[PDB]
Order: sequence, then structure tokens, then C-alpha cells
Amino acid sequence: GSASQTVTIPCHHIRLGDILILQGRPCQVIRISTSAATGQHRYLGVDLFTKQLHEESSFVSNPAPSVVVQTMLGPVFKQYRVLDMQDGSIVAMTETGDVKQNLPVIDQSSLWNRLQKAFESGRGSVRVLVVSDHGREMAVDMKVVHG
Amino acid sequence: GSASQTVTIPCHHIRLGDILILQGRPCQVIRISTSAATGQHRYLGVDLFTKQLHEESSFVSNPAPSVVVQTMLGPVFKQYRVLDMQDGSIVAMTETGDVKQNLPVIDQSSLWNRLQKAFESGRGSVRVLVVSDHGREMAVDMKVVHG
Repeated sequence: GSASQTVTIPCHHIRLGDILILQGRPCQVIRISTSAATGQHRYLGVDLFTKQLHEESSFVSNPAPSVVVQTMLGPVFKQYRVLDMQDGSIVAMTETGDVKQNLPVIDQSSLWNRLQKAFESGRGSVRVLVVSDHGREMAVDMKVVHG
Repeated sequence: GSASQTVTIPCHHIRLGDILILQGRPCQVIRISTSAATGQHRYLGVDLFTKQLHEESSFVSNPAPSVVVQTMLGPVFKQYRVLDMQDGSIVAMTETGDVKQNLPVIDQSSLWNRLQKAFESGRGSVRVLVVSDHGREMAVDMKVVHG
């Protein structure tokens, strides 16, 4: 598995807590500042897998006349179904039926407790948002299927 | 001039105050809610030009297996230079030298006062972010060129 698939995010649509690809890896943004040297936005984030800190700045590109764009990359999250939960990990299933027996769940904002609560009251309607990067996969958020 | 040029914005990167295209026009989002009928995000916004209220929901598309995307469109802002300011409007110039003698400035968050203040202390470094839609143009934000 190569680096996570991504989408382009306008810098003016980036806030604290958002997940961006910083130095090649998915990180939770904890600080947005301005570089004194370039005037560009600098992002400080926490690697979702290693929990290490990384920094990367945006840069300016000029697609068309008078159009200045400043963007960062965000990961494409996949949505898997939750079939079972067992000690820290879950049994997930992709849209096509591919079974992941031990999908890890990130320890952030009580995701596990919220996930387990939703599972015990509508298992089939519970979904996990998953980040896939260099072979690794991990549920980073949840979502009960809309009404 | 056709409808404003746009970029795709992930719904999880949309917050109050952001400008989105709602019912075909640039609007400032003032409320984000969930539709009881579809479970999709519903956006209530104020048309930047007419100040009228509009609503539009996101919808789900499935690009790849297990990939569920929910997005809205945002306008592509152009950056013009400020050559002069005169009673409510400004003389702007595009990146290519095209002169707009009476570019209107939106009355939002004291943009005019902030703009005039910056102009009187670094005219050449002052830039205005401009929304272009169906022939109309208007400065909706400002930006002094980075360091």
C-alpha cells in the first residue's frame, strides 16, 4: 500500500483538529501559524499512527491569471461496517465484503467508548471512517448511517 | 460571465462563515444542520450580492469502493491589487493589468475600514479577494502580501 489517497483542501478551509498530510503522513493539526520568512501558513500536527509531531507549510501556485491558490492535502477516508468489537480492535468489513479482523481504533476523543455505545444499539447502522496509509489502516472516527 | 468558477470542498471542512455556492449563488453559511429525511447536511446561507437566504443540501456520491464523499462547491477567489479607494468602491487591477474602476466592496466584518487602514500604510501590498459571478464582481475579503 502506497501513501494514503488524498483530496485538495483550500487553506481557508483548514481549522484546528483537521487531518492533513504533513511530511507525507496523516496528522491532526494542533497549530496553524504564519511563517515570518515566507508569509505562508505553517501547520503543526500529530501523526495519527506514531503520535510524533510534524510540520509542513503550504505554498502558492498560480493556475490562472489573478488566481492564487494555497492548499494542503487531506486523506480520503473510507467507510467500513462494524461487525464486532473485541478488546481495543474491531472486526470491520469494506463495502465489497472484505473482512478486516483486527482493525485498530485510534484513541482520540473517546472514539472507542462512543463506538461501542453505538454498536450495542444498532450494529448494522454503525460505520467507522478509516485512514489507510502505507499498508496501515485505522478507524479515526465513526458515523451511524443517516436517517 | 457565467457562474463563478469553483473548487470542491469536503463537507467535514465546512464551518459557519464559509462561502459556498448555494442554489447557484455565493453565500455565507450561517447554519449547518442535518436533514431528518435524508440524513444529509443542509446549509443555510446569505447571498453575498442580494443578501437573500438560500438553502441547499449536500448529496452522497461513491467514487471508489468504500469511499463515500459528501461535498459542496466553494467559489474560486481572485486576487486584485488596490490602486485607489473612493466612496464605497475601489480602483482595482488584476494580475495582468486590467483596471476595474469601481469594484464594490462587501459590507461585512468592517472590511472597508480594515481595507482603508491597510491601504493608507502600504497601498502596493494590499490585495482584495474577489468573487466573480454572472458578470458581477465584489471584494469580499482582503490580504496584505505576506512577508
